[PDB]
Amino acid sequence: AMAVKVAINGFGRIGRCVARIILERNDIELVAINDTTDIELTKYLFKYDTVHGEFKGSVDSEGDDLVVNGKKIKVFKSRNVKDLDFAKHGAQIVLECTGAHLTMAKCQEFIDMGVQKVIMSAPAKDDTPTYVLGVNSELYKGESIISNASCTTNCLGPVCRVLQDNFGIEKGLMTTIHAYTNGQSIIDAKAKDKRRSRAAAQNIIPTSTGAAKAMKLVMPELNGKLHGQSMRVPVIDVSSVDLTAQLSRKVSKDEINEAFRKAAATNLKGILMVDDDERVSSDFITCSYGAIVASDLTQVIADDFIKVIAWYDNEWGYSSRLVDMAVYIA
Amino acid sequence: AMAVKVAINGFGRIGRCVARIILERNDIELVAINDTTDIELTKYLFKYDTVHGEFKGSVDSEGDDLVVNGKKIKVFKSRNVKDLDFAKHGAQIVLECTGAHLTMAKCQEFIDMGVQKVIMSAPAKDDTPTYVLGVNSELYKGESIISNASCTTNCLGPVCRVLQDNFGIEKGLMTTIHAYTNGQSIIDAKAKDKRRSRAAAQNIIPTSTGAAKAMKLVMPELNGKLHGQSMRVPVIDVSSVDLTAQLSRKVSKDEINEAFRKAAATNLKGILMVDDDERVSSDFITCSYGAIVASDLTQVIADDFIKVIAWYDNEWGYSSRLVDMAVYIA
Amino acid sequence: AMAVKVAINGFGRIGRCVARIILERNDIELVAINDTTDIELTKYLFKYDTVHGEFKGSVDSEGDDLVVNGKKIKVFKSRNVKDLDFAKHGAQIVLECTGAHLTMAKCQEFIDMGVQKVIMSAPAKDDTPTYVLGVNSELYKGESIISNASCTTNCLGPVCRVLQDNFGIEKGLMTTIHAYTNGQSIIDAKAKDKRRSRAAAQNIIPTSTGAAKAMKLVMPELNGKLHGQSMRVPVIDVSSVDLTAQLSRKVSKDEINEAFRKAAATNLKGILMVDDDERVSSDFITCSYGAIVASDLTQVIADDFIKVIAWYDNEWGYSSRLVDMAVYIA
Amino acid sequence: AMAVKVAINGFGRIGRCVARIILERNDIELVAINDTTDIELTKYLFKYDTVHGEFKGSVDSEGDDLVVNGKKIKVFKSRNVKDLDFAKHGAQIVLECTGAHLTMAKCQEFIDMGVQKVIMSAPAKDDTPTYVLGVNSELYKGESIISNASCTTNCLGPVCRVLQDNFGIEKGLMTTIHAYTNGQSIIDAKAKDKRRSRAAAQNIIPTSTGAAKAMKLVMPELNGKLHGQSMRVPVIDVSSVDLTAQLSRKVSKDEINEAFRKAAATNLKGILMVDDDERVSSDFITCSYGAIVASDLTQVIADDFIKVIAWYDNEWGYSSRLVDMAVYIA
Ligand SMILES: NC(=O)c1ccc[n+]([C@@H]2O[C@H](COP(=O)([O-])OP(=O)(O)OC[C@H]3O[C@@H](n4cnc5c(N)ncnc54)[C@H](OP(=O)(O)O)[C@@H]3O)[C@@H](O)[C@H]2O)c1
Ligand SMILES: NC(=O)c1ccc[n+]([C@@H]2O[C@H](COP(=O)([O-])OP(=O)(O)OC[C@H]3O[C@@H](n4cnc5c(N)ncnc54)[C@H](OP(=O)(O)O)[C@@H]3O)[C@@H](O)[C@H]2O)c1
Ligand SMILES: NC(=O)c1ccc[n+]([C@@H]2O[C@H](COP(=O)([O-])OP(=O)(O)OC[C@H]3O[C@@H](n4cnc5c(N)ncnc54)[C@H](OP(=O)(O)O)[C@@H]3O)[C@@H](O)[C@H]2O)c1
Ligand SMILES: NC(=O)c1ccc[n+]([C@@H]2O[C@H](COP(=O)([O-])OP(=O)(O)OC[C@H]3O[C@@H](n4cnc5c(N)ncnc54)[C@H](OP(=O)(O)O)[C@@H]3O)[C@@H](O)[C@H]2O)c1
Ligand code: NA
Ligand code: NA
Ligand code: NA
Ligand code: NA
Ligand code: NA
Ligand code: NA
Ligand code: NA
Ligand code: NA
Repeated sequence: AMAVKVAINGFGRIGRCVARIILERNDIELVAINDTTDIELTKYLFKYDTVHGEFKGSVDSEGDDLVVNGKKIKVFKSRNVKDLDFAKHGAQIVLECTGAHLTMAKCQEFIDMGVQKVIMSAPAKDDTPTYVLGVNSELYKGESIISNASCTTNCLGPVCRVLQDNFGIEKGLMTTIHAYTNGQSIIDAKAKDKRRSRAAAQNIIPTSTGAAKAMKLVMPELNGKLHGQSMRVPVIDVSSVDLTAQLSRKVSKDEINEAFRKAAATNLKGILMVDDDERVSSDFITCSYGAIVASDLTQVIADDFIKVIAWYDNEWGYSSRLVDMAVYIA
Repeated sequence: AMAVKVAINGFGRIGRCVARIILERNDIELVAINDTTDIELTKYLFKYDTVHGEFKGSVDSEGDDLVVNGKKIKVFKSRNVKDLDFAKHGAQIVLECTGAHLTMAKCQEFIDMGVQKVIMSAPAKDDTPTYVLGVNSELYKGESIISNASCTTNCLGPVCRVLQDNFGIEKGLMTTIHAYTNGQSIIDAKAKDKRRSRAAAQNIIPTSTGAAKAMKLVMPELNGKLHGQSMRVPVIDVSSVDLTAQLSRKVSKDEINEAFRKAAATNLKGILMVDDDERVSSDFITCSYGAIVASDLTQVIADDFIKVIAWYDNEWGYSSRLVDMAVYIA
Repeated sequence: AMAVKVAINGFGRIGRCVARIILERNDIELVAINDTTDIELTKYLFKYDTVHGEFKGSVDSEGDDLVVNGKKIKVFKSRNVKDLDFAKHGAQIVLECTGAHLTMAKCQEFIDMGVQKVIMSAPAKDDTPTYVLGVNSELYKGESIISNASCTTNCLGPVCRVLQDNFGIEKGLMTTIHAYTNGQSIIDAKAKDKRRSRAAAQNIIPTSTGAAKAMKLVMPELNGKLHGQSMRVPVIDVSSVDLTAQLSRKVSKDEINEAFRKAAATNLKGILMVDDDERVSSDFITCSYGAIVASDLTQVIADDFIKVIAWYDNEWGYSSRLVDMAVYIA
Repeated sequence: AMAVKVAINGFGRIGRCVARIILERNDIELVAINDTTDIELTKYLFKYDTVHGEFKGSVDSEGDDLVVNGKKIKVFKSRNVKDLDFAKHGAQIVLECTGAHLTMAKCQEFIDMGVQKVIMSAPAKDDTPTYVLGVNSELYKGESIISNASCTTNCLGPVCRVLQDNFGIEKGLMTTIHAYTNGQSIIDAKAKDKRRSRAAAQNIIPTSTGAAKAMKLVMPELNGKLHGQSMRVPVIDVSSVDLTAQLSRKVSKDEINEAFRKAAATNLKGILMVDDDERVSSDFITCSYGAIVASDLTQVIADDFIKVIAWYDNEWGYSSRLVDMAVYIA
């Protein structure tokens, strides 16, 4: 296969993580980006990163192109999909990382201008088909617009895949302890709701997520069986899924941990891993696994009532899945 | 009743919170403290607090006495209970806030020197009787040495009391998102185990707690039915209990929230309250309630599988219970 | 005097601090506010504050009015000064706390609609007269539009007043270690320049300030003699001025500290104080002094080369000066 | 030259940074360490680092040896220099990183047991000769016990070298904005003085440093001409020197920046660099330069009164100098 050619719409945390990941691999090539910023600021943000460290390599411009380690990348700056002829620079797949385009209606214009496939970097706001690697990726039907779901779906999903396949999930509730993100306020200031208005680096902030209820999209046998919620805490990156569930049969802790290690070695290779070293959140910064189960934190009480704790780099793991998904569907 | 006279052994976060709470009430009087610090540093730490703000009032010394708003308080500085004649300064109850004395054997010397009652500010390391206000305080038998359990027991306990009395708990697992505390490291440095060695203000740190399994001490019907664990996050104070449980019957969200509001108004007055305002952690700094249930975060799936989220000021709520317990047993 | 009636345009950190300060005093009355938020969010942000704690008292609405402890306050929600008939609700002075209106041209519409006086909550972007209490407030000429300068001017200004009056300033450079503020990013994301794009709670961020060069506006004898700069650090509130200067004559540390204590007791009463207790930043949260000189940090080398360190609550001290200035010019 | 063989006494932040730096170079070899920890915790802390990331490579034990990428390193665990036969494992130089041994008297026992040279990882508490690379390293006389001074000396020193050589320093005062370190408290708790007792991740904390006054040890022409102080802020690593000085003649900003760039390219190659990219603190995590002058922050007022801002990774820059110094004196 020729390396699939892709464009990135939206050069934020996910956009720039995706770009770095594409530049480390030989089976995918970045030809264009779009962000509503001047080129001096694009270069600076790409080169220097508080979380993932300095990009090793030259980051130059000339004058509508990023030049990264000598390779030219076209840079657009328009809010309007009309002005983004990504296909004209060779793009086969657009990675949609703006947060602005989460319906087929708003992504169809890319296809109409000659892009073959669009992948949303977030849950769809309509009935756009949703795919998650290792969970329902085997069912892909060649659709030209898909959702890759959320960072949380790409941790919780693989965990559920293993539990459902080995044991059976009767019901479950999930909390995520989640790193703060953009569109949380630095100081108490107006936002879309009360709790999101409060200072993110000095509070525990309850925040809603549809990630659990929406598992029906990628595992329909879990329709009506899972819900959950989030607690935003003062870390800049890395999060955990805390899944509490009732399984269809009696299990032990060891049996659960062994099922995860067996998937880590086979069907979820590269996607789920198991931590036997007692790491903390910062150890998973720039980790490409979507789920890291902390084996020592696995609990079972009264035969069938379990807790599983899985880390995810909400930036780097999800970005790693977006890039895997572009390579998979090409 | 004459105001019960008490001494505080250990003038740390709990010791100093307890002292401030005693100085705001007329039914308890502080006569002595002990801490292995010089008197200049005792005054400074008591007067200024990063979390709970400046003490309003005069904080002076003369020269073995704190003088707080004109009232003289004896200050000892010895690690050894032998040198602490608290009873000689009128103390009826010792609040044991050192972390050093969590067995009847190590507290008996206080009784032997004329103290009437000792209350441990932590779970006992032996079979010392444990009491929690609103949970099993009605069963107190006049024992002269007791444990008031942990900050977590004084949030989770009252929550369980309500769930058990209205609905029946079949089984449950708990996560606490907990503020960092003393004897967590500022930077990666050796501690009693791996995870406790890691920088507390820049990581999510899984940490063990016996608080759930130990609920059998205060609610024996929950023997073998609860376990749980902790995630230390970068907040200086205030924590949450996240309880996931299977109840003995079908319930709704509204029914659970109404049971909490009914206890808040009756048997758990002053102990449990319900938040209907969508507060965040910093809103509960210096809150005297041991449990604040966030009503909007209450979840039920598949009839009987529930999640309840309750805040607690791990410093001020527990300290408020220690002071209530001293007044109650006097 | 009747209590001067004021309106607040812009209900952010400064707007809400100003409002709380007005509600604690009997010589000024708040009749109206404006902020582009729904009334539910206005109430929540006013009631709960991560930094300054819960407002003690009832915060209700009915339905275009905040009702605070029973007193009705009109709430507008328009970006356009055209729609803000503050004078119709009795306002004599508008406190301009939006950041949007820092020229006489943009504030004249308030006067044209019957407001007597406007005070900008920031340095003017034109030649609008600037006044700072204790510095050049004695020179006020009855102007109907003024600037109260910046939080930094209201710390550095009073410090310079004392140094200039006792000793003579030949030249000086200033660094401020400054709390993060709104319009700093939570995560690395595009902003008006490179450094402002970087995560505020995980970096030391050099940031420009005109506060030193602009001292000529309030002390013309310092024209061309001072410049300085800022380092934003991860604290939510409270900052320091670090002034390094060459004085016109030889001085000692004691002589400098005594000059500050003498101004604290006389001409800068309520404005500058001296800390002899070795406090840290969080001790000055909700402090109404514009400058708190840390006496133990005062340095002199080689006769005439000095350093002075002064704290300021960048929110509460400046807000306290805005309210003092409204009362002073009424 | 054979690669000089060294041992590390004290495996904390400096000890472990030094070890990682030694394992990346071919001109120095690590044969032994000492730390009062069990071997499981030594491995974990070496392998995982909140600040500098995961060690790339195998970290094993057998059973009194770290095995790092296949190479055996002896591990002692004794507080007493008596039990540390580093020379028996081939060590020529001991890097003294405990903080416990800062006099010739306390380091002489190493020489007496066959070590050729000891380097203190901190300023000496006696008249032990002090050397700093690029500053007075050319004057080394073969002394077998030296101090490498402090992290701050290894930033401020090189900056002064350039200013003194090009312009002449008449006098100067310095502030450092410094990352928190071990032996600062996580929560308000007793420490050696008042300010060090206060919570390090939620305050700006004034802290004393002898680094400026002590410049006379490495540049005697600066005897009595410099003093300074520190402000600890909530960052886990990386600090800045803010030097304010009066030079012997008139200079411009450009002239100062050009003098630094010229030293960066010649006599201070590898030691001082100049930032022309507007980086923030986290960009210098794991930076080996002892001084990074931020060229855009250089200020001059009234001919001869200057400010210079220089970053340093207080861990990695100093550690890089310790390793350079061991190679230089071998
Ligand atoms: N943990 C995570 O961060 C994470 C993980 C997985 C999924 N996601 C999802 O990924 C998406 C991006 O999140 P993020 O964290 O990368 O946010 P971000 O850092 O704010 O990135 C979004 C970027 O898109 C730009 N943008 C917005 N609308 C645009 C438009 N119409 N045309 C062009 N550029 C536009 C933004 O500029 P402006 O700021 O000026 O609007 C910004 O640079 C969202 O859908 C988010 O939910 C986030
Ligand atoms: N969230 C909370 O903080 C919280 C809540 C509920 C329960 N607790 C429990 O309350 C107790 C105290 O916790 P804390 O957070 O207040 O800790 P802390 O701030 O470290 O306070 C403990 C204090 O006791 C002193 N001390 C220790 N051993 C002593 C002895 N033998 N004699 C005299 N003084 C002694 C310590 O001095 P040294 O530092 O020199 O040893 C320190 O000042 C522990 O049992 C803890 O588990 C904590
Ligand atoms: N340390 C400090 O915070 C400090 C100290 C002294 C001086 N100041 C100055 O005080 C002013 C406010 O600062 P702040 O920290 O309070 O910022 P803030 O919290 O962002 O407050 C500004 C508020 O004004 C609103 N607003 C903006 N433009 C408006 C308009 N045209 N009409 C109505 N409302 C409008 C904003 O809504 P939107 O967010 O939607 O625009 C926001 O609620 C600035 O001039 C600032 O430089 C700040
Ligand atoms: N920014 C920086 O961190 C920095 C920069 C330059 C210079 N330094 C200097 O470098 C030295 C170490 O600082 P650090 O930050 O690495 O501190 P650290 O992380 O606390 O490391 C010190 C280590 O030495 C151990 N230790 C102490 N006394 C010992 C003894 N007698 N024998 C054996 N091991 C002993 C400690 O164990 P215990 O904790 O049990 O005592 C700890 O592991 C100090 O002199 C410091 O001032 C620090
Ligand atoms: Na590539
Ligand atoms: Na927020
Ligand atoms: Na009392
Ligand atoms: Na820790
Ligand atoms: Na009033
Ligand atoms: Na910023
Ligand atoms: Na080596
Ligand atoms: Na400290």
